[PDB]
Amino acid sequence: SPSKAVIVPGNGGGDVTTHGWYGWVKKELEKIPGFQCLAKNMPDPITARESIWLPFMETELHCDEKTIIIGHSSGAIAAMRYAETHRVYAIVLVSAYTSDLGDENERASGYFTRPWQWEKIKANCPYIVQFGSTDDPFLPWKEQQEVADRLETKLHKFTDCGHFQNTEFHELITVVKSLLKVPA
Repeated sequence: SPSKAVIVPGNGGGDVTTHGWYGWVKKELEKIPGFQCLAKNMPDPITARESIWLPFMETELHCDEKTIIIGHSSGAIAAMRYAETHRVYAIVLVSAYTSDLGDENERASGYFTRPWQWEKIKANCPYIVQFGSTDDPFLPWKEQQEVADRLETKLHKFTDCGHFQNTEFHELITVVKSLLKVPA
């Protein structure tokens, strides 16, 4: 049974408490009595190196078999790579993709150096929800669709959310509360 949520943000130097919807989602989830949504500024925030983010997820964010991991952009990539070798209660991917997009800073992360272990992810995480938008200025839909197909995600496909940089995200709250089994 899930005990907490963790937000792994996108790359970049924005404070996790105010960038996009992270702080709003944390505050909304923590309205549930006793429920923690961990969201911390990441080490190596610009390059988002796998060798730094994945240990941080294990040691400092305590991501385990009772954790719902909410990963956005680089954090979605990290959550997928994390789940190749870690049991995770559930993963909500926001703006997920599969390759370095030809960008050197994506490449520098190290997430895109070897094949995706899709079957291992699915065995380690039976509950994978995905948000994506066809007007994402950074991601081609093909890459978001590849994630949805390879991981058999519950796909919430939008047309007008871009890279999900807005400040509120009620659809995500509903998803997370469903995963927590909060009754209506």
